[PDB]
Order: sequence, then structure tokens, then C-alpha cells
Amino acid sequence: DPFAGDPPRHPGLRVNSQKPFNAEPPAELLAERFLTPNELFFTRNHLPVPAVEPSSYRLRVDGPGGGTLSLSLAELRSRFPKHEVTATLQCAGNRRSEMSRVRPVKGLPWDIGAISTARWGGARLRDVLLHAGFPEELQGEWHVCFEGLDADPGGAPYGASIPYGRALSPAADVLLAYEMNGTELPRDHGFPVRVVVPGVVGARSVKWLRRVAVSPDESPSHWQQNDFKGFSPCVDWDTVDYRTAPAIQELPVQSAVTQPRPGAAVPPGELTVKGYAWSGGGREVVRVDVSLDGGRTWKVARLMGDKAPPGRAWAWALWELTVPVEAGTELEIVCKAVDSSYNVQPDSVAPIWNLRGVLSTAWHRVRVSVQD
Amino acid sequence: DPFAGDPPRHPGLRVNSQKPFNAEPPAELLAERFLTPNELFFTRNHLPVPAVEPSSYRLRVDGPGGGTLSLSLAELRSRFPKHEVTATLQCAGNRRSEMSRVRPVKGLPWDIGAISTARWGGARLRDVLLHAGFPEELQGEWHVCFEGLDADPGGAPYGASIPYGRALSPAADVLLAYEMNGTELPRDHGFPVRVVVPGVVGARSVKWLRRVAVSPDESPSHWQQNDFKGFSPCVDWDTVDYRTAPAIQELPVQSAVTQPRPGAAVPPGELTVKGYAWSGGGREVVRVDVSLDGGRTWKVARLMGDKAPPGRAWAWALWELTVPVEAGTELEIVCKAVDSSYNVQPDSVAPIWNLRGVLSTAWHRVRVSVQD
Ligand SMILES: Nc1nc2c(c(=O)[nH]1)N[C@H]1C(S)=C(S)[C@@H](COP(=O)(O)O)O[C@H]1N2
Ligand SMILES: Nc1nc2c(c(=O)[nH]1)N[C@H]1C(S)=C(S)[C@@H](COP(=O)(O)O)O[C@H]1N2
Ligand SMILES: [Mo]
Ligand SMILES: [Mo]
Repeated sequence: DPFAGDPPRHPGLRVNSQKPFNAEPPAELLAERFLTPNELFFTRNHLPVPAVEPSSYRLRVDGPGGGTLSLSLAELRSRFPKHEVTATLQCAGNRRSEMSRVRPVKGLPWDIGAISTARWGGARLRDVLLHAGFPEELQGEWHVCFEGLDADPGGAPYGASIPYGRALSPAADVLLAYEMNGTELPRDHGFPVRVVVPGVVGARSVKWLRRVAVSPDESPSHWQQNDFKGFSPCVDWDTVDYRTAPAIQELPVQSAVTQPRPGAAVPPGELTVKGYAWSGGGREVVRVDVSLDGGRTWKVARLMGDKAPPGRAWAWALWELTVPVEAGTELEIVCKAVDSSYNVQPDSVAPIWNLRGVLSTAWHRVRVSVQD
Repeated sequence: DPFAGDPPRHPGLRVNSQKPFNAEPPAELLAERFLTPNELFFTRNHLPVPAVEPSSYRLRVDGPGGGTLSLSLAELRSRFPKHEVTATLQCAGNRRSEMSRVRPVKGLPWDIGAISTARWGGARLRDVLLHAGFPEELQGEWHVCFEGLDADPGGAPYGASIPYGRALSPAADVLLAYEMNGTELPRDHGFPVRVVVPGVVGARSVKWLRRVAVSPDESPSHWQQNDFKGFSPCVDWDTVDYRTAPAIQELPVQSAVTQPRPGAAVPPGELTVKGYAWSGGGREVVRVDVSLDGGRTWKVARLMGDKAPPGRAWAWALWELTVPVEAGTELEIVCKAVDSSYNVQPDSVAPIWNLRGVLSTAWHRVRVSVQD
């Protein structure tokens, strides 16, 4: 069994695939803490988890002229000043199951928890690339390609890329992380080194980093070219042309209700409704509207968190709103967020439906009853 | 009459206010050309149009230490290399009248034409500020405040501000424009000098520029502090607190159908449906979906224009889609756009309604009939 050497996990997760392991935290715990504990942070593995001996590990970094820099773990820790960045990672497939309610799609059936937040510690990718000898600025459109140590039976590594400009920007905070919430990177989350690309879809944060290369083109890997793209609702498996749509990088504004859960019976008097909101590209969440009546009327929620600098809101905003609730009534609790560019979430899922089930950002709706 | 010295205008505009002058081009002409002719470009004036003698004109630029640089028109033309930027300006109030259909709002009743596109020529604001002696980077959050020559009866100039970072960024393309579509700036559009802030709401592109100042704070002017902000649908005139929401800078993804027009009877066979789409923040439009049946099914439109570099799509994308149409049928033509961060437009207007009528980006719907 290629998966026999996989790490053990916390017993209470919502697992949607054992092999490869793909799991999200229970929704009742997801927004309990601003920083998701390591043991609960959602896990998305395409492949078996690599088993890495720390001391023999080398990160290969290809330089401008085609020479190869080779960095040990200890050298990554000591050569470059450690930077810490608190960033939310969200999988493209988050809330996919709601898309499937409209018309079935292919993909891991994620509920609202394919998103988590951690403080990440590591080398700035910018610094590593300058050390390899690259300039601030290359002419034209360049990309930094990443390969992980995990590979399919045919030998193709997990791979992704980001634009060179984002890799080199001080403000974009792209990390080669070896620390997660103050402890060393767990195996499931990329031990010993992962890329963390703040404000950008989870897919680009390559775990178990083996190689960093600079190229005139995007990553040639199947996951960069033939996956993680959004399409019209009209597109099906027979008509899909992956060249017609851009690789997802930044994600659009997103939110969900974590408390209370669908089907609940809640006591009369006061109900505290909680959830999360987040947007891609470092765009702050500026407002979260909450409705108890299926989105006819709304009240403004309270946003928690400490504000980040402009253009650098990498971390989700947790929200809450305490409302009065009348004995023996039905509620449809809906939330929607607004980011600093004043993007908004769409009303319904059908018009954003796509064959891959990605980019599921329509209002989250939770139906509950009030007890008597 | 304070408006007697105002310029004459093209006879065929859709004027919503004579004094001060506020007008949009007819929708049938709006998307006819990629670059909106100067005579048709939408005009938004809060005040009488300033009468400016070109030679005695001086732009005041305050330097780092509180000294004042003073620049003539000729010096602005000769001192700094002319840069050309093609950018769409969209008023916050675009498509306000559709918001009013839900619940009446205060404001100029714009239809879909409070948006236009031009190639702008001028000094990079970045270069002017470096010449005044400012550094690449100031510590903390700084703003560049602009004042126009137009003032109210009490003497307060039109004013706005943008973040310092955007003013200094080579890639953000902020201009002090003295040329518009290859000719000198018309009076209505800011003669002799206006700021052009690409990817950002029209309000910040100060016309008739008199002063540029660098400040630790946003512009203190009423239009920066107590206007151009988005609010929840629940907020009314008695509850509004302008400190709770950020000044609009970047605008969200937007589109409209320009052809055919509401109420039309069209011939059977083939119908070419045309419109525009655009997004704030230099985010490209990557797809436009069009529906003939009120948004139940959709087809992908054709996007026209030449692609801009990543993060710099300042100009709208014009779109078209030719469809078959059956004799004696009713159509509800709807469009929606998707930007490069995969933001989308919301289904309906009520949930985005606000008391100022700004930020009106729900699907544009056009009802027509087919002849027999
Ligand atoms: N090497 C490698 N990196 C990877 C993946 C993978 O399968 N292999 N999955 C990607 C995807 S699709 C997501 S959403 C994130 C999930 O990161 P997490 O497991 O730490 O939450 O990792 C990304 N990085
Ligand atoms: N000096 C000055 N600048 C101004 C205005 C104004 O009233 N005075 N209107 C602003 C607003 S709200 C908009 S939408 C744009 C409109 O620019 P246009 O008239 O060239 O289309 O100008 C902006 N710049
Ligand atoms: Mo993912
Ligand atoms: Mo405006």
C-alpha cells in the first residue's frame, strides 16, 4: 500500500477521502479560533505523504544561468531572516457540495471547511531568489514553478506556479515556510518546507517542496494547465478547453455560517450566529451582512480580528451577530461579505455552476428551527 | 448665473442635470467604439466648469518639507516624459436608476452610460512627486490629496485622495493628464490638467487640478469623507455613519447590454447582442456570459479588445454574441462578467441596495420582443 507510510490524524475530522487523505475540520470547531490548530487545519493531499529525512533534504533552486543552488533545511533557517505571515488557505473546491446540489459535479465533496488559517514562519521566497542571483525585475511575463516531492505512479510531481512579480514583491509575503503556528511543519502540511502564497488559491502553496525554477511560462504540470480553472455554466466534459480560462490565482470574496448548523433546533430569546469571511488578493473584508429570513432583510455582523495593512489582508475575518429569536419559528440564516474593492457574493449557485465544482461563493444558507 | 461660462456640449446626450452639467452618451453609441469620442464621453460635474487661461495656470505641488513647487502647463509637458494610458472611468453612481426601481434613492439618476474610455496622455504622477523630492516609499499609510479649481459658494474645492503607494507605483499608471484621445483636455473633462487614476472610481480623477499634497490622512474634503462609500441595505439617512465604511477606490466587476435596447422589437433569424464589461484594480475581464431567458441558460460572449499586461487591465472589454431568435417570442437578455480574480456579479439588486445608489453591479436585464 503506497499510503501505508502516511501520518496518523486527529480522530474527529470530516474525512472525504482516506487515500489520498482529504479532510476538513468539523464546522462547529472551524471558526472557534482565529488560528486553526495544526491538528484541525484542513488537509488536501493528491498523493501519498512524502517521508522526509530532515538532514539529507535539499531544496533545489535553479539560478538565472542554469546553474543549480542546493539548500539544506538548516541553511534555509539560518541564511535568511525568518518572516512570519498569518494567512488563510482556501481550496478551490471549498463548498463544492452545494454546487452538486444543483447538478452533480466531479470532485472531493467539500462542505464549508476546506479553508483554515495559520501563522506561517519561513524564508521570504523573494530573498531566496535574490540569493540565487535573480534580479528584482525580469522583462516580460515570467513565472516561478514549484515541484513537490510527492509523485504519481508515472513519476510526475505535484506542481504549480505563480507570476514572478508576486514571488519577488516584498508586500506579497510569499514564504518558503518551515514553521506552522509556532511548531515545525507537520507531515500532512508539507514537512519540511512548503510554499505559502497568501491571497491565492490553496493549489499554489506547494507542500514538500523539492524544486523552485524560474520560467518564461506557467508550470507545465497537469494541475497548473488542466485543472483549477473556472468555466461558464454551459461548459461540460465534452466541450471543455482549458486554454480558454486563466489559472485561478486570487480567489473571490467568500463567507459561510459556522454556527448554528443546518437542521438545528435552537432555544428562544437570543441566538449568536457566527461564521467566517475572506477575500483573495489581500483584500480586506469590510462588511458581513446576515439575514434570518432567506435574504429579504439583513443586519450588519460584528467583524473580529485585528486589521492588517492595506492590500495585505491575508487572513479571514471571523464574524458574529446575536439576534432575538421567537419560539416555534423557522429561520433561514444567510450571510454575505463585501471586500475592500467592493466585490460581493452572488445570490444563487446555478449561475456560477461549473463542471469542476470550483469557485463556490454564492450565499451560504442555513435552515434551522426555534424551540417553543 | 454661475454656470453661464460653461462650455457648450454635443446636442444628442442623455442629460440628467443641466446645472451642474451631468450627462451620459446614448446607450446605442456608448459601446460603438473602444475609445469613446471626446464629445460623447460621460460628463460628471459637481460645480460650474472652471475657465482657465493656459499660460497663467500653475499646478501647486507641496514638497516633503512644506516648501511649494509651482508648475506651469508648459513645464508639465516638457519636464516629464509623456506617458499614455488607456483607461476607463466609471462613476460610482453608474446604473443608479436600477437601484431606484427597488426603493428610491438620492442621486443623479444614471442609466448604464456613466462609464467611458479614453487614451490619456500626461506626466506620471510618480515622476512629478519624485521631482518635488519625495522618496519611493514613506513609512506608514500616506495619501496624495488633490484639489480642483472648481469650488462651492462657500469656497470649498472639489477634492479627493489616493494612497501614496498607488501614486508612486510605476505599474499603477496614475497620470496628470493634459491630453485626451490625442487632443488637449476639453473643458468639461478637466482642462488643462486632471488626475487619471486607472482601475479606480471616477471620483478620484480630479479635474481642473490646482493642487497635489502629501498627507498622513485621506483628503479632508466632504467628497472623500462623507460620500462615495457603500453601505448595508439596512442603512438609512438617519443611521448612516460614514466612518464605518472605506472610501471607494477600486470598483467591483461590472457589465451591461448596450444592444439591443429595452422595449425593442427585433427581426427573426439572427440577433447580435453587444455590451461592455470592466473591473476595478486592473483586473482583466476573462469571461462574459449572456442569457436570452432571464438567466436560466447562458452562452459565452466574444471579448474584443487587445489584452493588457497582468494587473493592468485599465480599459473595458467590449463584447458581442450573435444568437438565433424565433418569430414572435419574448426575450429577457441578461449579461454577467467574471474578472481575473474570479469575482462575479450578483443576481439581483435589492440585496446590494444602498441609500446613495452607488455600486450598482447586479445583472443587467433587457426585455425585448421578436417580430413575426
Ligand atoms: N506537494 C503538494 N502540494 C500541495 C497539494 C498536493 O497534493 N501536493 N495540494 C494542494 C491543494 S489543491 C491545496 S488546497 C493545499 C492544501 O494545503 P493543506 O493540506 O496544508 O491545507 O495544498 C496544495 N499543495
Ligand atoms: N474637479 C472635479 N473633479 C472631478 C469631479 C468634479 O466635480 N470636480 N467629478 C468627479 C466624478 S464623481 C467623476 S465620476 C469624474 C467624471 O469625469 P468626466 O466628467 O471626465 O467623465 O470626475 C471626477 N473629478
Ligand atoms: Mo485545493
Ligand atoms: Mo462619480
